[PDB]
Amino acid sequence: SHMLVIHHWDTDGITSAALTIKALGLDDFINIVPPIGEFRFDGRVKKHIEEAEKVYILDLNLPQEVEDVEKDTVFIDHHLQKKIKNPKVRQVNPILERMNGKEFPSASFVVSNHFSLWNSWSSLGAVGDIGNKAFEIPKTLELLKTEGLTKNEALKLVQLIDSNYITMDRSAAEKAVELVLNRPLKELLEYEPWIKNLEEIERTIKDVLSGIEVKNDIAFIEYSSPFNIISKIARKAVWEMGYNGAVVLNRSFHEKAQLYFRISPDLKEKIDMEGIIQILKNRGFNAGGKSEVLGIIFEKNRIDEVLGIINGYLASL
Ligand SMILES: Nc1ncnc2c1ncn2[C@@H]1O[C@H](COP(=O)(O)O)[C@@H](O)[C@H]1O
Repeated sequence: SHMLVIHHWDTDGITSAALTIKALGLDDFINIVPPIGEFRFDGRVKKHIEEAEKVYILDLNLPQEVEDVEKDTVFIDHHLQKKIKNPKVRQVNPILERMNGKEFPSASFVVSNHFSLWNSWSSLGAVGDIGNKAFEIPKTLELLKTEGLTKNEALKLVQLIDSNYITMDRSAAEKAVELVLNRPLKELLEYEPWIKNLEEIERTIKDVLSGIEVKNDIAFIEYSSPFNIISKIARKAVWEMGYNGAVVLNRSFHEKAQLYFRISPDLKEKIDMEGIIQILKNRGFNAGGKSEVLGIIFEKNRIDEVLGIINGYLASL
């Protein structure tokens, strides 16, 4: 009786949701996100699934939860993940399907290719996942050009849209899909509620950047905060400050710990980020990522365990 669209909480997932909603010609939909930084379906998500008729899951590297879905489901993602056995799920992943993953930098590009619907939201998703490197793909700037948007304007839009999930606002992150659907991107650059979020986030990121240390050109950044800034801290440490690797640890993310391990393409060969994921998953950790980035949420008492595993690989550099 309803159309459900579960999607990631960042720009990549929010643009993917808008692209999916537009391509399907939906006039009656429910779009939700799982709890930020929990990487699992909670009660709220599970109830919507039972009520909805068809479900779309976008940019959510959590197959173990999709495996149990008893609805007709299309699962689109670009993370490195395991093949889903559930027959009710139609998995669309241009990594499992063996195709090149550099052709698909973000879920937005995967969704666009899936529906053959290319607009500026396609670009935003790419910028929200690989940042400035998305502009080295000609499709990005060209689509941004139609809407008369500059490089910086899209980078600013990623910060504004991301500002919702960083501030832990499930409702504002979900509503961002309606605003992208119903307002030009260049209008949302003026959207005051997002702007107010971003001012408080930059101010608090500077604090974490002040207490960073370094070894072997690897940045070790430890902090405690309820904001989900761990994604940007790892990027800022590697992408902007130029370090070869960043290990970011949040000790008090809402009664749980949170660690991120991002490397530069230079170390992408020397470090097997895929293997480190499997080792963490085998050990019962809620871990996922890509070939250059690591994300974990776990119990506070396993912080030393996690650090030992990663300092393990870091010791062979
Ligand atoms: N516990 C987890 N389970 C599955 N995927 C994760 C997890 N933690 C982080 N990720 C993914 O890792 C990617 C890298 O984060 P980021 O560098 O901020 O884009 C993100 O797209 C996350 O979705």
